[PDB]
Amino acid sequence: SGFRKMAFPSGKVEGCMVQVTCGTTTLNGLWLDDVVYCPRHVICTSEDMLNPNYEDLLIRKSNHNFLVQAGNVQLRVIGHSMQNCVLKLKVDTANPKTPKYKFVRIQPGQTFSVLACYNGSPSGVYQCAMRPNFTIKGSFLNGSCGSVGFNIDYDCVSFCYMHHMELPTGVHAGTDLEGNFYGPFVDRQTAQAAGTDTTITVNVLAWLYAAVINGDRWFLNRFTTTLNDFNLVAMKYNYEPLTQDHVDILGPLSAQTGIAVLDMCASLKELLQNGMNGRTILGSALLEDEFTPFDVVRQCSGV
Amino acid sequence: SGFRKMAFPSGKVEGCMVQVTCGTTTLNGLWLDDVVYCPRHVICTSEDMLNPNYEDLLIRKSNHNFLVQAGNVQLRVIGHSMQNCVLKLKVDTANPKTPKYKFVRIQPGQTFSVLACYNGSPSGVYQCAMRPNFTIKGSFLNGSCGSVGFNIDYDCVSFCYMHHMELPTGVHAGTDLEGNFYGPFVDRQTAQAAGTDTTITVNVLAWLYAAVINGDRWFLNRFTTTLNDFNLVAMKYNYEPLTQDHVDILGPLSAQTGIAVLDMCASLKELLQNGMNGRTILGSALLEDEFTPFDVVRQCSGV
Ligand SMILES: *[C@H](O)[C@H](C[C@@H]1CCNC1=O)NC(=O)[C@H](CC(C)C)NC(=O)OCc1cccc(C(F)(F)F)c1
Ligand SMILES: *[C@H](O)[C@H](C[C@@H]1CCNC1=O)NC(=O)[C@H](CC(C)C)NC(=O)OCc1cccc(C(F)(F)F)c1
Ligand code: NA
Ligand code: NA
Repeated sequence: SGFRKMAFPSGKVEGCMVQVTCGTTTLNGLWLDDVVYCPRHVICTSEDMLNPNYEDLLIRKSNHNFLVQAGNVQLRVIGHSMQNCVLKLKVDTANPKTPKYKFVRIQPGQTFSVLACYNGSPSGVYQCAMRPNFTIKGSFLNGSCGSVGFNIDYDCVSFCYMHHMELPTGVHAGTDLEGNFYGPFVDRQTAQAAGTDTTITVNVLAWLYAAVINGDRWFLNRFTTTLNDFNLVAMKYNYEPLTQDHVDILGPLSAQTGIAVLDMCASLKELLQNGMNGRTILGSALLEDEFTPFDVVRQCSGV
Repeated sequence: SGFRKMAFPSGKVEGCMVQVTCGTTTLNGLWLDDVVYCPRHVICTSEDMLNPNYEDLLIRKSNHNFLVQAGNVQLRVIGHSMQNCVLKLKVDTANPKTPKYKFVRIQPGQTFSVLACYNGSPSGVYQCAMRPNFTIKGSFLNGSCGSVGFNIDYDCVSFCYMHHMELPTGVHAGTDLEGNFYGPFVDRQTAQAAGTDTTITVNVLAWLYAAVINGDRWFLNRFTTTLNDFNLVAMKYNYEPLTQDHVDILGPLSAQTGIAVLDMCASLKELLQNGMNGRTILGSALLEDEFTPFDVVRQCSGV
């Protein structure tokens, strides 16, 4: 037993990380087959980054302006193109460590592992949730751009995120691997703000089920509520509305615990109104919303 | 910026995980050069596990009783020996993916990454701190024994933990890679309890420095205190005493922030007496003690 925020093992992605240099800018790239993917802002300069025309910038580049390094071995670039906000550098060697992979775009409320990298070298792994406002709460320093987010399913890596920037509030923004931003953001140094966020209700309920499975029961009660009455409380506390689909996805956890979803919703209602009164749930004194039902089932089915 | 609990990239350890089967018991082993290390309780049966004599149990085994599998490829065992609570199975192939490594024993208050594995296959990575009472707060199901904990330093893996069991409170216990338990525990199914725990004061202070570096300042104040006066408050709240060595290790963080350690200690004193009053620090509503000064410097020096 135990419930811990847990990343996927990063080995399959570590074998894909390279370093991409253009001019005096160095960041990370993702080397799959004979193509390296990286943020297109690597071709910007200190003065371009205010409002650059990337099509003009790329037309003025040649293959020899791109220094790619897989460890010590330099990779020769034989072509370059832009796909939305990602640059694709064709190289003369197919990555022999290329895993089975997909490029997927994820939904707000879903989680993924981030492999934070600097100079093409992995440094750390951690879990992120895509917030309703399309930001993530990461840990990224200068040099981390091109770090990717991913999930793994039966040795197939589904890449869903490439890191591009930090917003003024300290949260992070990036693209899918097609180069399309998550959220209403652009890859330039301007005044950008994330919209207001909300709490991911189905995830909070999944985590309360994780808590029960691990022996935290103090917040339970004999009451049940209705879906419409719960969504009234959700609106007041800036929680997302609970849908019948969410109730269905929580079915397995409700079955394992014998606690109906609308039974657990009554507990959440009371936690929102009364707080915790000095107690904790799974080691937290706040309601946690960054664990999906899948994340919980992954760790709690055996218990 | 940002501060996130972060594991080391797990690739170097993934390449060392195998599956070890003896009888009807399957767990994980660590394959380094031509030796596989795993918990010796793999040679126990359902009735042996109450109070087994492991020396007798191993004398009655032969090499062919041990099924080792590195993925699909079965590894042939050519020798077996016991070192304290770990079994060493000699195999006829040196692991070609063996990293540079050390076996180190860690101290209470220090952290490490855990690569949770089942059937020799890695499933997740997360950070743990060795508690003062020599337990860890992990996430381990049946089949996870033989999963290891490690730190990485310049492509050298320092292995410090192998998982053996779960205590009645749900926390976890294991050995170093020499087979010596952390804490006053034994590898059999009996009545074992962890002693009382305490809070790791130097780690809480390191995390408060991380908070300041990331823009959380609401808990700061103009006051400073003395080391002896702070340790009086530490005793009352079940915190470990602060030593001058701890003050010295926090030197870099105090320099980066301009906040003396005894200045930060006054803030902790007030947090312990007054609580947070509905506010959070780095996304937590509790004082976090599982980040070492090293962990903080790793993520916060660039900010
Ligand atoms: C790419 O490595 C970098 C990643 C940033 C740096 C700090 N944290 C991150 O996530 N991305 C950028 O620097 C990005 C580039 C423009 C889109 C062209 N701009 C950006 O994030 O500016 C915001 C910012 C905030 C704090 C610190 C920095 C600094 F590190 F660049 F100084 C930048
Ligand atoms: C080895 O894979 C296993 C790891 C345990 C199982 C559940 N969580 C863990 O960390 N270790 C044992 O099963 C261990 C073996 C003895 C030392 C010989 N015994 C043990 O942990 O018993 C406690 C326990 C608690 C909850 C659930 C179990 C169960 F999974 F075995 F049923 C065991
Ligand atoms: Na209820
Ligand atoms: Na102070």
